Amino acid sequence: AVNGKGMNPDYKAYLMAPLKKIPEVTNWETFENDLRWAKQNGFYAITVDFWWGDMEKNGDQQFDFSYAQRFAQSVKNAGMKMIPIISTHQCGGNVGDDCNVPIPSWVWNQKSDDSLYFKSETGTVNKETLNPLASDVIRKEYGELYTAFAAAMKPYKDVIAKIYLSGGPAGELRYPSYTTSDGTGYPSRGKFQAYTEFAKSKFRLWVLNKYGSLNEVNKAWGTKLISELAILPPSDGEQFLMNGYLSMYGKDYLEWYQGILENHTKLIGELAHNAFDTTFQVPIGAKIAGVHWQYNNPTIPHGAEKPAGYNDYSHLLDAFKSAKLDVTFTCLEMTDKGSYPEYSMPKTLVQNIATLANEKGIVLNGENALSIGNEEEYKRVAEMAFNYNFAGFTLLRYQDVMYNNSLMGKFKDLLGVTPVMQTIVVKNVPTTIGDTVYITGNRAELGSWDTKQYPIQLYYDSHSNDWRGNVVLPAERNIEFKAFIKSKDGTVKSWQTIQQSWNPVPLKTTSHTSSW
Ligand SMILES: OC[C@H]1O[C@H](O[C@H]2[C@H](O)[C@@H](O)[C@@H](O)O[C@@H]2CO)[C@H](O)[C@@H](O)[C@@H]1O
Ligand SMILES: OC[C@H]1O[C@H](O[C@H]2[C@H](O)[C@@H](O)[C@@H](O)O[C@@H]2CO)[C@H](O)[C@@H](O)[C@@H]1O
Ligand SMILES: OC[C@H]1O[C@H](O[C@H]2[C@H](O)[C@@H](O)[C@@H](O)O[C@@H]2CO)[C@H](O)[C@@H](O)[C@@H]1O
Ligand SMILES: OC[C@H]1O[C@H](O[C@H]2[C@H](O)[C@@H](O)[C@@H](O)O[C@@H]2CO)[C@H](O)[C@@H](O)[C@@H]1O
Ligand SMILES: [Ca+2]
Repeated sequence: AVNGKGMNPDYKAYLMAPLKKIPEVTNWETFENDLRWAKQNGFYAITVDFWWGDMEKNGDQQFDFSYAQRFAQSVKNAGMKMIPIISTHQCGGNVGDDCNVPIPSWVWNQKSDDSLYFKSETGTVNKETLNPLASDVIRKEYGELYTAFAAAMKPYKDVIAKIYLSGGPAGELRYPSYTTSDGTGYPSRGKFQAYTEFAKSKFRLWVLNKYGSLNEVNKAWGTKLISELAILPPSDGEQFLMNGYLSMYGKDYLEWYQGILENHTKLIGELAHNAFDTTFQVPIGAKIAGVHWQYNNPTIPHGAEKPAGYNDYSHLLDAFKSAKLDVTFTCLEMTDKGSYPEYSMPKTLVQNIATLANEKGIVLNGENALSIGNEEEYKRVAEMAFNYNFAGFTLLRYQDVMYNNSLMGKFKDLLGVTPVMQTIVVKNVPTTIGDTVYITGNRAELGSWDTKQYPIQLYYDSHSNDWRGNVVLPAERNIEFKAFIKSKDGTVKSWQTIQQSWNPVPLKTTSHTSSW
């Protein structure tokens, strides 16, 4: 893995449940058998959306957790674990959605203004989720939902491995900047989503709070605004993305815009911890979308990310660390293209996010963005997951592998692995002053024969004069590997004589000793 390390010893594979309720897909008996099958193939738990639209449909405080309880009961029967997603967003309208579950219709009547929803540059209204700007409503509604959910699911605390919060559309912390109705669907540029009167007034107040008066604003932005009412979001999103973002005004606008999502992260994180920490004592997470298109567009750099709310990932992740939430990046199975017209750079994006997450010490999880129908994609996922320290991978979605034995078998082999610590020992290595010994092998957990970025470092044992190290390997999988010497300058000086193998790696910790 990166930095001479190996895969994450806590790695676990998860499976996404269908978007619809199980009884709308199959029966509970078959579902339970499917879970036993998933477990046999390396899956630790199943993640599942519990829709706000289902749990508090009739009215405020009129809860119904009967489906969640019945679902948990079957997970318990199958001897599996589950990861509930408290989905306070609408099901339907997003890529892959095969459902129709809007959030409670009554929630929209708690306000007379336009503080609750989103409005784009061109006026498109979006109601897939509550606008994070309305923190007072979010505090009340999510607070009540989380606490009621916690009380009703207490009897199943033993089958809950983690809890996911929904930070926005599709359960991701972002703005609904790419939708069909707004004409911003992939691979188009996104449109900013802060044009409701409430949003305009909030940005205005934020600007005035920062500088104090209009004169100080004009002096900081180098503008000549005639009055406070002239302080507004970008009138032309495209021109803003072309060069307006480089100005002092642009930096402030994007700081505020992304700032709303950061404050939202801290709010829901606090509500969730206060509601679940004592009862469940399990990790809590949130998701960030992989907006990979228009990444390297020369005319509008990061033209899809900025409108989605992603301007500074480092600053964004600091909000997660502060709120004590683990992060999940929802797009790992893709490769870079970076050509007109998509200017898509998914892999580079994943690498950047993973690097930042590891530096900050934030637990990182991943998912595939679209259904995988080919083994080649599993390999891509494996390379990223096992070389960038991911603690977990969630496969979208249920049916893809449950009804395809060959695919399920390939997932078991490549991703449904149980990590086990093993000791690798290499003797008679002709190292000289300044050399370091590494190992690399055929599988992704071994760096896939890469000697540049992914090799695993070994340590010299001055007492027995050999090189050794405790490395995390995939139990019960066949591996081939070789040790090699790396000079002080970084060049590969020589390789181990014979290629080593472990067929397969044992499930119990032991050691593999070989000679140069
Ligand atoms: O709030 C001030 C001003 O902001 C916007 O104009 C920006 C523009 O969006 C940027 O791309 C760049 O050109 O700087 C401008 C301000 O100097 C709004 O379009 C405008 O209505 C508003 O007054
Ligand atoms: O927020 C939903 C979803 O959006 C993006 O998925 C893209 C996908 O990568 C493209 O290949 C194409 O299908 O358009 C989709 C958007 O509608 C993000 O990549 C993903 O992380 C996110 O879950
Ligand atoms: O069941 C989880 C989640 O799935 C869908 O959103 C996905 C999207 O399809 C993929 O790109 C994935 O990688 O990221 C998103 C979140 O995991 C549904 O649209 C969403 O409502 C649902 O919660
Ligand atoms: O390119 C991947 C390749 O890596 C290893 O081959 C080494 C070989 O072991 C060395 O003796 C020397 O020839 O450099 C090669 C790298 O090009 C693996 O042994 C091999 O199986 C694998 O395909
Ligand atoms: Ca309520």
